[PDB]
Amino acid sequence: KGDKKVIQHLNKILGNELIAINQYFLHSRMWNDWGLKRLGAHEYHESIDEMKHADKLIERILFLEGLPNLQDLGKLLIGENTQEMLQCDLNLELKATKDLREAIVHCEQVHDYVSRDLLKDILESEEEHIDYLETQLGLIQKVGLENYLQSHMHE
Amino acid sequence: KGDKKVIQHLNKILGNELIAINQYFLHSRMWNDWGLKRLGAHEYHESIDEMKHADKLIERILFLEGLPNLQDLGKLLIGENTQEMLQCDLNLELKATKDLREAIVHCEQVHDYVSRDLLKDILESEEEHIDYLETQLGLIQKVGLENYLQSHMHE
Amino acid sequence: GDKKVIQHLNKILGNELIAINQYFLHSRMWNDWGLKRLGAHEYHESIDEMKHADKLIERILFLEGLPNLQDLGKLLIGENTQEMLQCDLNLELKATKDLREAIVHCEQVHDYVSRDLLKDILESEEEHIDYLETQLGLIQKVGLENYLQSHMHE
Amino acid sequence: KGDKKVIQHLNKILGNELIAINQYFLHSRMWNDWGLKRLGAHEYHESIDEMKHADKLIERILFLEGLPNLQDLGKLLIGENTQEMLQCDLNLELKATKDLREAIVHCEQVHDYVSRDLLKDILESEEEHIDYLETQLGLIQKVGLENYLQSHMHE
Amino acid sequence: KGDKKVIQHLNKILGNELIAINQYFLHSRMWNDWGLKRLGAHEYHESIDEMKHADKLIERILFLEGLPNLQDLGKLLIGENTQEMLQCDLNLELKATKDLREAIVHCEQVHDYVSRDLLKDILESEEEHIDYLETQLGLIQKVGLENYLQSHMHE
Amino acid sequence: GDKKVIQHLNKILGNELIAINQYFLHSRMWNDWGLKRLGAHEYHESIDEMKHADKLIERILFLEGLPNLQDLGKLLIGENTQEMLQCDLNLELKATKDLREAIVHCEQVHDYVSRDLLKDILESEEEHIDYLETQLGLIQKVGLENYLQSHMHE
Amino acid sequence: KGDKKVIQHLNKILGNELIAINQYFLHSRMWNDWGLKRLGAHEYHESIDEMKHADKLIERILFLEGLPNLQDLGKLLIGENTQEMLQCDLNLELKATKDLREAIVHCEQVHDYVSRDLLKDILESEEEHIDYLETQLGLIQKVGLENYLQSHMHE
Ligand code: HEM
Ligand code: HEM
Ligand code: HEM
Ligand SMILES: [Fe+2]
Ligand SMILES: [Fe+2]
Ligand SMILES: [Fe+2]
Ligand SMILES: [Fe+2]
Ligand SMILES: [Fe+2]
Ligand SMILES: [Fe+2]
Ligand SMILES: [Fe+2]
Ligand SMILES: [Fe+2]
Ligand SMILES: [Fe+2]
Ligand SMILES: [Fe+2]
Ligand SMILES: [Fe+2]
Ligand SMILES: [Fe+2]
Ligand SMILES: [Fe+2]
Ligand SMILES: [Fe+2]
Ligand SMILES: [Fe+2]
Ligand SMILES: [Fe+2]
Ligand SMILES: [Fe+2]
Ligand SMILES: [Fe+2]
Ligand SMILES: [Fe+2]
Ligand SMILES: [Fe+2]
Ligand SMILES: [Fe+2]
Ligand SMILES: [Fe+2]
Ligand SMILES: [Fe+2]
Ligand SMILES: [Fe+2]
Ligand SMILES: [Fe+2]
Ligand SMILES: [Fe+2]
Ligand SMILES: [Fe+2]
Ligand SMILES: [Fe+2]
Ligand SMILES: [Fe+2]
Ligand SMILES: [Fe+2]
Ligand SMILES: [K+]
Repeated sequence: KGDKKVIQHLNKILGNELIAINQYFLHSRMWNDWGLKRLGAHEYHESIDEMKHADKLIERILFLEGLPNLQDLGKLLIGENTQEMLQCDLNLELKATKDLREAIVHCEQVHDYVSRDLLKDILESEEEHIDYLETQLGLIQKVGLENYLQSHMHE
Repeated sequence: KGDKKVIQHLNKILGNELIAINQYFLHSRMWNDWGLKRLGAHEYHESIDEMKHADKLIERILFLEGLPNLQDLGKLLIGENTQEMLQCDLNLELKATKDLREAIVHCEQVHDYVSRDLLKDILESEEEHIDYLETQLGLIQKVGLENYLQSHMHE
Repeated sequence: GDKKVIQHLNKILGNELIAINQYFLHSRMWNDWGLKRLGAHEYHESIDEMKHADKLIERILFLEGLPNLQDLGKLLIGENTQEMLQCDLNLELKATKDLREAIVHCEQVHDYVSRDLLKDILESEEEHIDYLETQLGLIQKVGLENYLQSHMHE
Repeated sequence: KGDKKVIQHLNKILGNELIAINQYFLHSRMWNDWGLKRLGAHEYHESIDEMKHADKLIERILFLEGLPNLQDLGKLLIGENTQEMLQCDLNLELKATKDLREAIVHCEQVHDYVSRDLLKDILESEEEHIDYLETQLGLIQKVGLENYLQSHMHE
Repeated sequence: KGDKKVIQHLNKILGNELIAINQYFLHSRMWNDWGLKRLGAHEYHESIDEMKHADKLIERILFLEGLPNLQDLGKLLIGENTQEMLQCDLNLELKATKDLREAIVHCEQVHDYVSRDLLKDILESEEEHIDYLETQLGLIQKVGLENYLQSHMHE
Repeated sequence: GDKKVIQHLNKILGNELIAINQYFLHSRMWNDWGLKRLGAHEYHESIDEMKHADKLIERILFLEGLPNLQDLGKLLIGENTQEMLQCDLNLELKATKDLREAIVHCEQVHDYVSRDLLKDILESEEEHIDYLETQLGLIQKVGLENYLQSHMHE
Repeated sequence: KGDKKVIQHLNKILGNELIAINQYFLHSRMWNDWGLKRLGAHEYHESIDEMKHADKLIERILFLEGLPNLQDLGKLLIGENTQEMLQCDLNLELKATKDLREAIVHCEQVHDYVSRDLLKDILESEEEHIDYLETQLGLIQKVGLENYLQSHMHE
């Protein structure tokens, strides 16, 4: 039996994963639909990463005797072109990261160091997502948008 | 976009790494030159470890949007014989480790748990290095210097 | 070892030290920017100079000198790809100039084994210079954006 | 032995092979030098094709008890940028093809059907070179000079 | 950008390579045509050697920002029988080797050590060519002409 | 072939021939004492010099001179391992000095291929010198008995 | 402690091995230099065999507590053409064989049966050398000098 405020945080984090999963899945398919297959494939793997984050959160919530909340789906940020799509993912990650850090503070406070550890490993992974996303946005500026999309057409 | 003092702490640690890379590479080659090829190889391994520490710090700094400092090289503690060389390496590692604990404190205070994780990984490895060095100096007292060196002539 | 040979060899060593750190930082800068093929090529240049330094350090010790790894000259760090290449080029041209003077001096005291070491390093520095001048040249011919594009993925 | 006029024709064709060898090898090496390595390698291949054409003409001429002329080297057409280099190669090929068709007419007239066959193989291969070259000058127009060159940087 | 006088020397060494390629290639095929195929294969290999020296010289000239001269072809020294053919190659190598020594001296004088090194490699191979050729001429004296040729009929 | 270059090559060859016998005797002296690792290493030095000799012999003949395997100068034979190592070191320092002078002469008459050969030999002699000095330094640092002990078994 | 006179016999045999090693090495390289490579390969094998005999004599002498003499080198018999070379080698082997028989008597006389055995093996090998050398001299008479040298040009 875990602490109630930590379980609530785990659920908040899980809520954030549920959004990211659907948002990235849809963006991946949007990119695939437009023949930008490489963007589509990379986004798809981002989506699978969030699905695994979720899975670990769900196991942890149950082990601590909480109820995993898969019912509440927050606001998807869907873009209409590849540059908005990248910025929408990036805004979602920055929000996920704020929430991860407050959850980690809470775990530390009540000595739930195993939850803390799970949260730190997700955070490292969201920081990599941010890195990738900011880099793509930078590349579009350095190589020009048309060139960037050309380079992400074929796998 | 990370904290200014965290970046500065990472640059400090990076500075300690750069020192260790040069001191250890030089010690390693001095040992090879003397035909103490086992001590040379091991010291070469330590040098490569510190090169890999530097790499990871540089990448973290760049990602947090700081400027990695590879320009400032502190004082190399260069020994004149194997007992001095080991003790000089031990002195540098004890100093790197003190700096690493202070950097970790700050990362925790400002919620940069990914930087902290990197620093902890680096601290764990510096503590192995200290173990290696204290062990050697102890072996010199237990088996005698001439035996110690003889046992480290041939790889 | 002629004391002046050792001094030339420590001077080359000091150039190697600057190139190592300059190229390693430039490599990581390009990786950070997502230009991984430039990043990887530059990392490979950094490694070559680490190897030159190693051989310089072995030869100096053999001739009974003290390798200087304490003094680190000025890094030329660029802030965009063209400037980073030009910095790399400017460092190589300086390095190549010292190597030549060191080779003259080795010949004059008959340290022919030091001459051969340094001529091997020089050959590798001319290769580096060729790579650098070629990338500049290619930026002019294909355009900066296309050049960067073709160095994004490995 | 061979008809004297046929041997002269075979030598004129060899003469054209020797220009092309040298012109194509210099251009290959110019392209490599500029880091256009895909162009370089393809032009090197074209050079080698012509070395093999020379080799067969030399063998045939000696078999017909004629004297192969490798002393007279005509005018190399060297360009100073890639569009000029391709146009120079194409001008040379159109010249070579015209000489080939006239050597073949003459072989037919004097019943030297084996030399005709060798000449026809060479002609088929020059026709492939012409196609390669016209196609490249065409792609320059369709994809733009810069994009064309970009796509022939790396092998 | 290399030394004007160095580039002019490299072009003179190139001129010598271009003469040797054609001369040895013709000699090779004359020997093949006569059924002396071992002599023919060996001379072909010498030909290939020279082509490879040419390629090296061309790359270096282009790297020193010079203009390689494949336009001028000096005088082929062509023999009528195996003894004259070997002697003509030998005459040509000795001239080549004299030019090599002069160019090396010049590279040394202006500190182009990488060009000197290229030219020394070529020189070592030309001295191997001279050794080969002198040895054959000696063997023709020791074993008699007819025996020499008989031993070079089949590969 | 230039006559003074040929006489310089024959002089290098005379040094190689001394080195071969001295090193081979030293090797078998060490094997006979049961210091087999020293013996094996000395044997490998001996073979190196046999290969140096072979190479000089071919060059001398190509240049149309007469190789001299008739004159065999003074072997430096030690009586214990320190002294045997020091004799070899004194022979290498002599050899190296003659090498430098021959190389000077080859350069002055433009025999660059002979110079290349001599410079490869020299590089190898300087490696032999580094092995030798290094073993002598190791006797001082680990003790003569320890050093011998670590060179008993292969 | 070996018998002083056996050790002096052993050193005389070793003296002969050292002359043979140098004489055959040089004749081998003279054959290679002349392009007579099969003669040269075989002579080289002979020189190697004498190097092995010298090796075994050295070990024996040192085991018997004697001083091996590698300082004194007797007269090389060097020839100027292939017939002289072989006859020179033959004169050196007959001289070696006479000294070997005398050492074997001495060994037997003082009961050093292991030395006699080492020398017996050496003798059998010198007799094989003699067979090879007289056989080649015979062959020159039967097939002619020029045919003989022709058959020994290529390996
Ligand atoms: C005196 C300065 C240095 C010397 C002498 C030196 C020498 C070397 C050598 C010999 C190697 C292995 C080369 C090989 O693959 O054969 C190496 C590897 C490496 N170095 Fe350095 N180095 C120096 C400085 C640095 C610095 C400043 C960095 C900065 C991060 C660095 C990062 C690396 C990395 C990432 C590797 C590859 C390690 C691996 O094997 O995974 N080195 N260094
Ligand atoms: C008469 C003029 C020439 C003739 C007849 C000729 C003939 C040949 C032939 C038959 C080959 C082998 C082709 C194969 O792969 O089957 C060859 C290869 C080659 N040629 Fe030429 N060649 C000539 C001139 C040149 C010139 C002027 C160059 C200047 C660089 C050159 C450079 C080369 C090179 C680099 C190769 C590849 C050799 C190797 O790597 O094995 N050739 N040549
Ligand atoms: C005391 C005089 C010498 C002794 C005792 C000696 C002994 C030996 C031995 C034991 C070997 C290894 C043979 C085997 O079993 O394969 C060898 C190889 C060889 N020797 Fe000598 N040798 C002597 C002098 C010479 C001389 C004067 C030369 C002239 C160059 C020479 C040239 C060679 C060469 C080229 C090899 C083959 C090395 C290799 O590539 O492995 N040796 N010698
Ligand atoms: Fe996630
Ligand atoms: Fe909380
Ligand atoms: Fe994420
Ligand atoms: Fe990408
Ligand atoms: Fe497509
Ligand atoms: Fe470290
Ligand atoms: Fe702090
Ligand atoms: Fe450390
Ligand atoms: Fe370098
Ligand atoms: Fe100087
Ligand atoms: Fe460089
Ligand atoms: Fe053709
Ligand atoms: Fe006609
Ligand atoms: Fe063609
Ligand atoms: Fe193409
Ligand atoms: Fe590239
Ligand atoms: Fe050549
Ligand atoms: Fe000149
Ligand atoms: Fe040649
Ligand atoms: Fe036949
Ligand atoms: Fe030697
Ligand atoms: Fe001299
Ligand atoms: Fe040596
Ligand atoms: Fe050892
Ligand atoms: Fe034992
Ligand atoms: Fe023998
Ligand atoms: Fe007797
Ligand atoms: Fe024998
Ligand atoms: Fe035979
Ligand atoms: Fe042959
Ligand atoms: K493009």
